[PDB]
Amino acid sequence: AELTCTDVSGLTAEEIQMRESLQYTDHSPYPDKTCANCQLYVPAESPDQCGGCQLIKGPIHPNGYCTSWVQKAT
Ligand code: SF4
Repeated sequence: AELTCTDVSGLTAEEIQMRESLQYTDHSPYPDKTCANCQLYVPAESPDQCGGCQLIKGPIHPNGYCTSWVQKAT
Protein backbone atom coordinates (compact mmCIF):
# COMPACT_ATOMS: atom_id res chain seq x y z
CA ALA A 1 0.00 0.00 0.00
CA GLU A 2 1.10 3.51 -0.67
CA LEU A 3 1.97 5.76 2.19
CA THR A 4 -1.10 7.32 3.80
CA CYS A 5 -1.09 10.24 6.24
CA THR A 6 -4.65 10.36 7.50
CA ASP A 7 -4.16 8.80 10.99
CA VAL A 8 -5.18 11.66 13.25
CA SER A 9 -5.57 9.52 16.40
CA GLY A 10 -2.81 11.28 18.31
CA LEU A 11 -4.39 14.69 17.86
CA THR A 12 -6.82 16.58 20.01
CA ALA A 13 -10.28 17.26 18.63
CA GLU A 14 -9.33 20.90 18.13
CA GLU A 15 -6.21 20.00 16.17
CA ILE A 16 -8.29 17.69 13.93
CA GLN A 17 -10.79 20.51 13.47
CA MET A 18 -8.02 22.78 12.13
CA ARG A 19 -6.86 20.16 9.69
CA GLU A 20 -10.46 19.74 8.47
CA SER A 21 -11.03 23.50 8.34
CA LEU A 22 -8.17 23.79 5.89
CA GLN A 23 -9.37 20.80 3.90
CA TYR A 24 -6.20 18.76 4.43
CA THR A 25 -6.01 15.88 1.94
CA ASP A 26 -3.37 13.31 1.12
CA HIS A 27 -4.24 13.66 -2.58
CA SER A 28 -3.97 17.27 -3.70
CA PRO A 29 -6.65 18.32 -6.22
CA TYR A 30 -4.05 20.51 -7.94
CA PRO A 31 -1.24 19.20 -10.05
CA ASP A 32 1.01 22.15 -9.17
CA LYS A 33 0.25 22.69 -5.46
CA THR A 34 1.27 20.01 -2.98
CA CYS A 35 2.76 19.97 0.48
CA ALA A 36 6.12 19.15 -1.08
CA ASN A 37 6.16 22.56 -2.83
CA CYS A 38 4.69 24.46 0.14
CA GLN A 39 6.85 26.65 2.39
CA LEU A 40 5.35 25.13 5.57
CA TYR A 41 6.15 21.48 4.81
CA VAL A 42 8.72 19.53 6.80
CA PRO A 43 9.87 16.45 4.85
CA ALA A 44 9.85 13.04 6.40
CA GLU A 45 12.88 11.13 7.61
CA SER A 46 12.32 8.51 4.95
CA PRO A 47 10.14 8.65 1.82
CA ASP A 48 8.26 5.75 3.38
CA GLN A 49 6.97 7.90 6.27
CA CYS A 50 4.73 10.92 6.48
CA GLY A 51 6.17 14.38 6.75
CA GLY A 52 4.81 17.24 8.89
CA CYS A 53 3.66 20.80 8.65
CA GLN A 54 4.41 23.97 10.59
CA LEU A 55 0.71 24.93 10.44
CA ILE A 56 -1.35 21.84 11.03
CA LYS A 57 -0.52 18.98 13.27
CA GLY A 58 -0.25 15.25 12.59
CA PRO A 59 1.11 13.28 9.64
CA ILE A 60 1.30 15.08 6.32
CA HIS A 61 1.75 13.50 2.86
CA PRO A 62 4.13 15.22 0.42
CA ASN A 63 1.46 14.79 -2.29
CA GLY A 64 -1.17 16.38 -0.07
CA TYR A 65 -2.65 19.85 0.17
CA CYS A 66 -4.53 22.24 2.39
CA THR A 67 -6.03 25.64 1.48
CA SER A 68 -3.28 27.49 3.34
CA TRP A 69 -0.64 26.24 0.82
CA VAL A 70 2.16 28.81 0.72
CA GLN A 71 4.06 28.71 -2.63
CA LYS A 72 7.85 27.89 -2.50
CA ALA A 73 8.37 28.94 -6.14
CA THR A 74 9.90 32.34 -6.65
S1 SF4 B 1 0.30 24.42 4.97
FE1 SF4 B 1 -1.14 22.94 3.96
S2 SF4 B 1 -0.26 22.69 1.87
FE2 SF4 B 1 1.40 23.57 3.23
S3 SF4 B 1 2.52 21.71 4.05
FE3 SF4 B 1 0.93 22.26 5.53
S4 SF4 B 1 -0.82 20.88 4.96
FE4 SF4 B 1 0.53 20.94 3.18
